Amino acid sequence: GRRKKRGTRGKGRKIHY
RNA sequence: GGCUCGUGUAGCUCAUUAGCUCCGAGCC
Repeated sequence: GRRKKRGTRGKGRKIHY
């Protein structure tokens, strides 16, 4: 919720803050 | 193009930290 909230960049590219 | 990769104080679900989109190194 209220946070970076992203995970992947749209193709399993992930986000890892 | 296209994929992987990756916080980019880049968006949506804003409670939920992952799942989709953006695009740079790489080949060219």
